[PDB]
Amino acid sequence: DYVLYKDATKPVEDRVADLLGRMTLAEKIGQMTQIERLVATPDVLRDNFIGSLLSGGGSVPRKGATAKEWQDMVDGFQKACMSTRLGIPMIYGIDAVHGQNNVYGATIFPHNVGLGATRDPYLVKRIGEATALEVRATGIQYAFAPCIAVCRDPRWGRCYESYSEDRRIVQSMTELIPGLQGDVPKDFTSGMPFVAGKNKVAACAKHFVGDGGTVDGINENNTIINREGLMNIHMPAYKNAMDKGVSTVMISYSSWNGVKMHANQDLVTGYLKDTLKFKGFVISDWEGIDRITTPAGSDYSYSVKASILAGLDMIMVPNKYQQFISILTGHVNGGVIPMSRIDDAVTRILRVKFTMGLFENPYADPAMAEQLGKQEHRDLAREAARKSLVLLKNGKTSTDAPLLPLPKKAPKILVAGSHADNLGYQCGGWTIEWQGDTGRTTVGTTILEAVKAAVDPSTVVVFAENPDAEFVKSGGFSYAIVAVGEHPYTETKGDNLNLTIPEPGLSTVQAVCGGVRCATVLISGRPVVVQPLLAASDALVAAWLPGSEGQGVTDALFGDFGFTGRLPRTWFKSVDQLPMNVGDAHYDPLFRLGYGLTTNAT
Ligand SMILES: *[C@@H]1O[C@H](CO)[C@@H](O[C@@H]2O[C@H](CO)[C@@H](O[C@@H]3O[C@H](CO[C@H]4O[C@H](CO)[C@@H](O)[C@H](O)[C@@H]4O[C@@H]4O[C@H](CO)[C@@H](O)[C@H](O)[C@H]4NC(C)=O)[C@@H](O)[C@H](O)[C@@H]3O)[C@H](O)[C@H]2NC(C)=O)[C@H](O[C@H]2O[C@@H](C)[C@@H](O)[C@@H](O)[C@@H]2O)[C@H]1NC(C)=O
Ligand SMILES: *[C@@H]1O[C@H](CO)[C@@H](O[C@@H]2O[C@H](CO)[C@@H](O[C@@H]3O[C@H](CO)[C@@H](O)[C@H](O)[C@@H]3O)[C@H](O)[C@H]2NC(C)=O)[C@H](O)[C@H]1NC(C)=O
Ligand SMILES: *[C@@H]1O[C@H](CO)[C@@H](O)[C@H](O)[C@H]1NC(C)=O
Ligand SMILES: *[C@H]1O[C@H](CO)[C@@H](O)[C@H](O)[C@H]1F
Repeated sequence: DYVLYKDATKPVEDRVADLLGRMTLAEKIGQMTQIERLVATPDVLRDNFIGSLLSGGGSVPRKGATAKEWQDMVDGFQKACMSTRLGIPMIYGIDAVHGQNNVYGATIFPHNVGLGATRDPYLVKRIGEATALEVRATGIQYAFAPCIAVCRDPRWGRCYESYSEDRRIVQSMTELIPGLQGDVPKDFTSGMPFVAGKNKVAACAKHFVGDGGTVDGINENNTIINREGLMNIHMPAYKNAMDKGVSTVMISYSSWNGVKMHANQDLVTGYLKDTLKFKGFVISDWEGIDRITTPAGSDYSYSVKASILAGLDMIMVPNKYQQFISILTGHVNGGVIPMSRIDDAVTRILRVKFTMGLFENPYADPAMAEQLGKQEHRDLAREAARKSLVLLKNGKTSTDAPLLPLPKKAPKILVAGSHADNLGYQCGGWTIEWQGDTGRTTVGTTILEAVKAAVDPSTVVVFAENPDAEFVKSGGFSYAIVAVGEHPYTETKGDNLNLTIPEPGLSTVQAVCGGVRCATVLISGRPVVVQPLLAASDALVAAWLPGSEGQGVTDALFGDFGFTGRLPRTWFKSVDQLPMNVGDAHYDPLFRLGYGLTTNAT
């Protein structure tokens, strides 16, 4: 007879109910499982009724794969899932946090902290639009973004994934969501999930909640603060995500007053679902439930019980799916977890899939392949990079002539530094590899390349990664552009207590600047000790992690556009002042939040 859930002209809620009512326990728990592509097989997917797959940092078909290669991979997995008794399409997720960054050739946009310095939510929205297209260009339909954490301690290795230390700024940047999913209708109810269609992707507000508030910025640690600050600082942005229809929400590895988020039923179910009225689905983080216990995974049985009863709907296993499914099944069979919990979880996952049209368009669109790395997207990225630059100094003294903008026509100029010609460094974490990488790992333009592409034909451009003082003094340079900074990092590998840039760095700047007037470009994912660098430089620009379009940097250095970016964080004088955020008690910043020198286009 007629099958309601397969009828596209029917309301989403009716389709969810109809399908849910035909599912076996195995099929229900299957929808709740998300596995890594590395352990997926047509059989595994079909036999276990897997509801979702993901690609972790660096998890790719093969180095340098094309958009078609990705599309074929995703489609392959989808066909297996479509072959099940109910034919429920799987939703493939990935970390497209500053472009479709795992993919070779994808446009790499500036990381969040930089986007916060632009104070342009519309720009960010546009970035989200370009990003969805490039993700769909690879056949993926779900992006684990935006990370709306409010980093309150720069020592956190994920601070660069935070728009600001000021919730107000982070709230405004939730505009990435409508960019990724598309704008919600005017009638729209806050809390409901939404995705315009096959040319958009499901978004993910992460990490619920207070991930940007761990002590000493220690990742995945404990966030000690009253519900007053929790709700005043780290919660706001989520309410905005609810109003903009964010499809999913990922839970943080961190704890709140000693309680693991992945086990906090009060927050996940009591607040996020019951209070905020979130209707989409709640997903876990990579082995998030394993880490509920300590040692991690030392009681997976407990992990499944706590997490599921806490309110999570989909678990990012992402490897031992057999163990996960076996255990969750046992708990249900034993009454430890009620069918209502399972039904609710499956209701939310299906709601999201139906809403985004997954049942209508389960497969990738070849026509979308060209979206990957499309020049327009790169131009957009270029604009964002330019706008994210924060000029901190532009002259050694009040009477010095401002060094920036530099002249495009000069007899001979020096470009130097470890970061002057290193595309990987310039992109930072979450680029090709999980931890990011060094060198030419994808398509883009380094600062050196951008310089050469900007100067007048007559301007001789010399490159020296680490020239000594004499080399500079004898080179007859008119000026020099020196780029230095942090190395790529992600999550815990990024935790840093001293926050000083690696060498050679300061030394190169001092050597170069000692010999000729210099413009130092600082590449970092957060504010770092900068008095020494400042002392030696004539002009110093905070470029954060620009992305693949380095010309965004030269667009400002040479005056095609004036600097407009403003510090989205507090620049400290010393690390032992930390934490220290705007509105604090002893606020004694080297540069207060909102600071930024300007220039006008020549
Ligand atoms: C402040 O505290 C942080 C850590 O909390 C410290 O930086 C970390 O230092 C760790 C060791 O002390 C280091 O861990 C080791 O890493 C070795 C390999 O490290 C290279 O490769 C990784 C990526 O694979 C990069 O992230 C590293 O930065 C490093 O990269 C090379 O760095 C050199 C020097 O600038 C450069 O010339 C190379 O071109 C560059 N190559 C690459 C890959 O790009 C590994 O073999 C060890 O087993 C061990 O795991 C950890 O990676 C690093 N954290 C990061 C992400 O930077 C700060 O500074 C230290 O930096 C290291 C590199 C070294 O210079 C130390 O002398 C510095 O103290 C701390 N600052 C201070 C003042 O203590
Ligand atoms: C926040 O981070 C701190 C680390 O600074 C966590 O505390 C630390 O916990 C680890 C283990 O959980 C302890 O290390 C050692 O682990 C081995 C494991 O085999 C064990 O054999 C040793 O006896 C020892 O426990 C470490 O001592 C401890 N350090 C601190 C800070 O006291 C803390 O648990 C984290 N908070 C949360 C819940 O996120
Ligand atoms: C120069 O830049 C400032 C701020 O960046 C701006 O307010 C001002 O209008 C600009 N001047 C001109 C003439 O465009
Ligand atoms: C855990 O893993 C997921 C998927 O790779 C990331 O999106 C989270 O930020 C990380 F904490």
